[PDB]
Amino acid sequence: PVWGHTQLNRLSFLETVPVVPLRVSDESSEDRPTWSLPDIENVAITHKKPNGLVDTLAYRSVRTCRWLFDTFSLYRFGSITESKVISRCLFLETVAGVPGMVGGMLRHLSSLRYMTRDKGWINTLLVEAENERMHLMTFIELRQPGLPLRVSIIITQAIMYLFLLVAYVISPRFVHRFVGYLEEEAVITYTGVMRAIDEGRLRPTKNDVPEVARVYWNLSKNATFRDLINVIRADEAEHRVVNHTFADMHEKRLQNSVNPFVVLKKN
Amino acid sequence: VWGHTQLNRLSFLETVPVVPLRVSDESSEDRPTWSLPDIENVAITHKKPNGLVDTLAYRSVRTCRWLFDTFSLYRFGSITESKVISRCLFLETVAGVPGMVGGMLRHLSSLRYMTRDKGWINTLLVEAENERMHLMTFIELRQPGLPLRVSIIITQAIMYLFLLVAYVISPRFVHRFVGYLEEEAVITYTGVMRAIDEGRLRPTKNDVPEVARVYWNLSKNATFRDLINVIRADEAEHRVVNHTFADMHEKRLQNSVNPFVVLKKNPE
Ligand SMILES: [Fe+3]
Ligand SMILES: [Fe+3]
Ligand SMILES: [Fe+3]
Ligand SMILES: [Fe+3]
Ligand SMILES: [O-]
Ligand SMILES: [O-]
Repeated sequence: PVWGHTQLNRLSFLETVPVVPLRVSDESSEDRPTWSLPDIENVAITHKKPNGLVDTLAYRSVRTCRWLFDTFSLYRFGSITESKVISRCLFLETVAGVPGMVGGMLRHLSSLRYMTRDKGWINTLLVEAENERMHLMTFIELRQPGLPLRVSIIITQAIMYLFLLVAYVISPRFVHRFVGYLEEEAVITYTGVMRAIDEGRLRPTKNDVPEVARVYWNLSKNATFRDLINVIRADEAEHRVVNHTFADMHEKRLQNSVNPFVVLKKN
Repeated sequence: VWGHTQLNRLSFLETVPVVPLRVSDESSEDRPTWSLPDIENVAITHKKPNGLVDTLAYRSVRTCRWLFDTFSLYRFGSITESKVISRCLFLETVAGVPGMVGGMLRHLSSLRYMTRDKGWINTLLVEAENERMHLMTFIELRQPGLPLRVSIIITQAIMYLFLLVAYVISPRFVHRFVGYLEEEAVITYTGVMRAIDEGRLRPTKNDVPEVARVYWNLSKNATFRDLINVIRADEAEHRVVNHTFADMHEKRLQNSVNPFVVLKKNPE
């Protein structure tokens, strides 16, 4: 049919690389977010009681990082403006899609060497990674950064990929918690923004939507900036739940159980 | 419903006891769709190398193939069904590792360069899945002894590490190594089918595991050979994708679109 032994039997397809269209659909797997704007309009700020040494430590530290990234970002002194907004979120998103990758592949590597059913935790992480990496590809179209923060970005990732690698190895409960808490704040970040556009204390100017984003979230032809944040928000909020649950499941020794969220595909 | 409701919950921990163990959820919905009498004719090819790098990959595949078949005493002994099943149980545990660094290193770069990737990552990923869906399938035909169970852990450390540092240095080398790897895979799985067909091997196992039913999509009637035939297809799917990839690299096209996104679909 479309794809069979005749292709399979050919040494290379290097000839067709000049002659395939860049599709913006091709930028992500076929696993897209598909919220309904009026609904995810209601997504709320939540908080989960830290349930021990680790949960609190995950909490504490996430909260000093916001402190230290808030002062250093300078995000602190001035208005909520599309600039230091896109600029902020953009940066965060470089780190935002790291945990999902290092988790998924660690579970992949367990599975492979101990020959066990992963029961679908892999893929759910591997999407969080892609999903945020997409969040990136969006923002990296509203406003490219400058050399100063392009560097900063490439040094942060170096540092973060050790932290998450070693920690995810030491305590996955710690990391899913750690991440749980970075989400809650991802909500707050974005949700406070939706409230600027609402209150008019910020007047968006990128009110089309990057084509990348528009297909991804099946966004309408002249969907506005706000609409965009609402899904970017929903996305995040889902990551919230999941990463506290995955952690709660580690809490009660369940890191080798069926992944709840597979079920919630039209169950 | 997957609405702000469930998004606003704290945790769904409490929900595990109710959710079923649906074999269909081990993998992503991205499933090799082969048509068997079609794929049947999957041939054994041999890509000519260019670089010294290609040469190297080729020797390092040869060398490991000799190493393995010897220390595994797979060469002689009246070829058994339960040494095919084992050798693939081991080999698909290494197999499931490069595609996964593959997709990981590329992944990270899209985020540190805030650049597009153009369909590479999800391909390299689902490979690492596909090679894992072999492993979970084989395990059902035979559980590894403690010798073997030990072998796979030690080997994961050598390999992973090796891949990881070859990936940073020579992406070309990895893609072409895998290519050549899979040129062997495809040799062996047609060997098996051939061996089966001349009744040199009589397949005691004909309960095709559920996992390989739902994942590959196959009637409850699909014989042992039917499995070998689909798996072997993927192995050749991997053989020419990674071999396209090594070529793509060698031609500074790392950042060109990944062609196989379109050869999913109909025309260009
Ligand atoms: Fe994010
Ligand atoms: Fe996030
Ligand atoms: Fe394989
Ligand atoms: Fe393979
Ligand atoms: O975020
Ligand atoms: O293989």
